[PDB]
Amino acid sequence: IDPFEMAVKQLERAAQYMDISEEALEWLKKPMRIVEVSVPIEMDDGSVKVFTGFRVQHNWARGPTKGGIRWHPAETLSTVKALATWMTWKVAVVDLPYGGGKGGIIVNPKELSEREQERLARAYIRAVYDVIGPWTDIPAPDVYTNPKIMGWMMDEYETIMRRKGPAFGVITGKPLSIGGSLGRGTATAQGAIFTIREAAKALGIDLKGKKIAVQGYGNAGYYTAKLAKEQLGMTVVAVSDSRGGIYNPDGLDPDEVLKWKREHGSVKDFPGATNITNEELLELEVDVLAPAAIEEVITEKNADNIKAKIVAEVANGPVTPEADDILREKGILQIPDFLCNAGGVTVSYFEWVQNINGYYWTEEEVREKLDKKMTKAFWEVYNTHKDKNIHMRDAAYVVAVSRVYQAMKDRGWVKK
Ligand SMILES: NC(=O)c1ccc[n+]([C@@H]2O[C@H](COP(=O)([O-])OP(=O)(O)OC[C@H]3O[C@@H](n4cnc5c(N)ncnc54)[C@H](OP(=O)(O)O)[C@@H]3O)[C@@H](O)[C@H]2O)c1
Repeated sequence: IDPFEMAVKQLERAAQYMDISEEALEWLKKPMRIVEVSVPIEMDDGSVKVFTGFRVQHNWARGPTKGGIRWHPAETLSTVKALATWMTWKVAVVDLPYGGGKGGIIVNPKELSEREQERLARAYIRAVYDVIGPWTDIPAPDVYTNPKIMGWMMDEYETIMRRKGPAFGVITGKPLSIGGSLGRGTATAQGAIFTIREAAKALGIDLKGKKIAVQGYGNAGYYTAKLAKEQLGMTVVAVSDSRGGIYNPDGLDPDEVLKWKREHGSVKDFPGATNITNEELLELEVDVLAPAAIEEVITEKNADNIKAKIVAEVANGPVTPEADDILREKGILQIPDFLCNAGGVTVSYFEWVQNINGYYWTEEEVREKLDKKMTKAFWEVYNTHKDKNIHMRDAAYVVAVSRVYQAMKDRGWVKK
């Protein structure tokens, strides 16, 4: 209830800033397809247990739906619907020929063995084959899913389809040995770095030697901090895990920080540096701020203390709308959540193109194409933000929903 209602409220807020017909808004409120299936597997003890799987294709006007799969024991149908709703305009803003999709299974993979995980993935594919495909619905990695599981899923889809078409293209995020694409690990970070560089160029500020404060030191956060450090010439000054944050004015090299975290389970007490909580970490005076951690991290309470000129929210909605408004009134250029982390879905689209075309690119071509796509999308959103004189999230939403609306009108779905 809560996630889908939040998503539809955000869609209404975005739509009231532009001229969109009521019928189109009502159509976009309801996802096109919802598939709730029972996924049965045989456990290692011999018993047969059935889980509940959801596959929501929110829209496919612009093209085949693209959406991730989450294996976590809490999400429900409404959560998957809201995430597919987000995926729709996340692929729309990047100007991809994709619709919005999402997948999930109510399951806790912590206690599932490797054989059990493989059986669950294969049975999920067997259940949802009738509504997925290379040209209809492309699954993507998400929470608690890895390239191994979706290599298994692609194998099952190939077995069912009898190798009639491009099986490798049914699912993305696959291992490089079987249908994989270069740059998948660094996709989100690369997209975020491209967006930060474009925002800096828009603001006319040089990034040579500037300061970046990154909250959240996961895979995406670490790669963002590193890619900033070398590519942007930026001085990394803040990285935080779930335990605490690390500060040093002179600069941090993410490699040894990651080694320390892997050695002792956390980055706490890094040599030659001070320990600061994430709450005061968001209060640093830097040039770039990157929240790459738990969502709704910047709230209305601490929004007044934010001083970074450019903030790029890698995480999914880590800034509350009120805090977003307070950052807007402070002259702070803020990259939308679904535009900053769109590198992952853009690289997944590139992987799908490689699979369907039968031609595999090098990391150089993938990086160049991701750079071009990010630049074009960001500057389209930036021009919209100046033209309509509304916040950057709303500009990105307007661009994405306008693209989806135009796709619907061209297909004849909506006559208004
Ligand atoms: N075939 C393949 O290519 C393949 C297969 C398997 C794995 N992999 C790779 O192996 C990795 C698996 O690990 P992961 O991606 O799950 O790592 P992660 O989520 O970034 O974090 C590692 C673990 O630490 C916890 N954690 C959460 N937030 C954290 C933070 N800020 N700092 C430190 N720890 C935190 C997480 O559990 P909680 O959040 O619940 O505390 C998680 O289980 C993947 O990134 C994937 O690329 C690849």
